[PDB]
This record gives sequence, structure tokens and C-alpha cells, in this order.
Amino acid sequence: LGVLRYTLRARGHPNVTAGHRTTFEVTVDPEIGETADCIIGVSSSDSISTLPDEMKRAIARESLVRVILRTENGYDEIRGYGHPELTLDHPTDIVCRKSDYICSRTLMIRADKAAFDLDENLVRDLRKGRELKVEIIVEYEGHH
Repeated sequence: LGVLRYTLRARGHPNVTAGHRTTFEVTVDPEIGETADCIIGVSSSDSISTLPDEMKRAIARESLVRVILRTENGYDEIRGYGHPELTLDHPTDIVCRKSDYICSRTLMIRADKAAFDLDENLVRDLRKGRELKVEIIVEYEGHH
């Protein structure tokens, strides 16, 4: 087993509600609409496509993916799984899902938490447009 870590940055937005029941998302886009209830971070310093190639290779295989979200007064941890069919090539977004549905934005499937489940302190900071630190931890088998 190997373990890889990576941290990216983003910020909250006044329109963040984090009410989505099956996913949560971070985007490089700077603005979000009033109906984007799955977005918890904007102006991300990374899209799923810009993550390190070594990490993208580790995630896309038969692997565990964990995300830790942090703001000055908020914190939460989400645990999910990778999958051999994840392409991690969307140019602007990073999405974590509770289902096993896969698209180019998907970083994790069968997650234990969606936006809906996130820490209230975290959402409060995000709604104030505060900085968000996103850490991705992948534990995987070297040969696949």
C-alpha cells in the first residue's frame, strides 16, 4: 500500500448552501448561481485535471480516497473510494459522490457524506466567503 496527499485551495461564496444530498463540489469558477446547492468552494487552485499525475493514477484503480475540508472555524472528513474508470479530466470541477455514478469530474464514489452532511461551522465560514483548504488522501495498492 502507498499513501499520497495533496492540498488545494478554494474559497466560500455567499450563495453556498451545501444542501445537495448525494454530492459536494469544488470549482475553479469564481462565481456560482443561487441553485448550485452542491458547490462548497469556488476559485479553486485546482480542477480535477490539474491534480498530480501520480495521484490521478493512484485514484483510478480497483483505492481509498479521503477528503478533509477545513476553514478557520470548520472541519469535516469524507471517506470514499476510487474506481478504475475515473478519468479525472474535467477542466474546472472536482466532485465527490455517494453513488457509483462516474463522470470526468468525479474524484470519489460511494462517499459517506454529501454537501448535506457537512459541518455547520464549515458551511457558516463558506457562506461568509472565507478560505477553504481541501486535502485529498489516497491509499492504494501499487500494482493494478
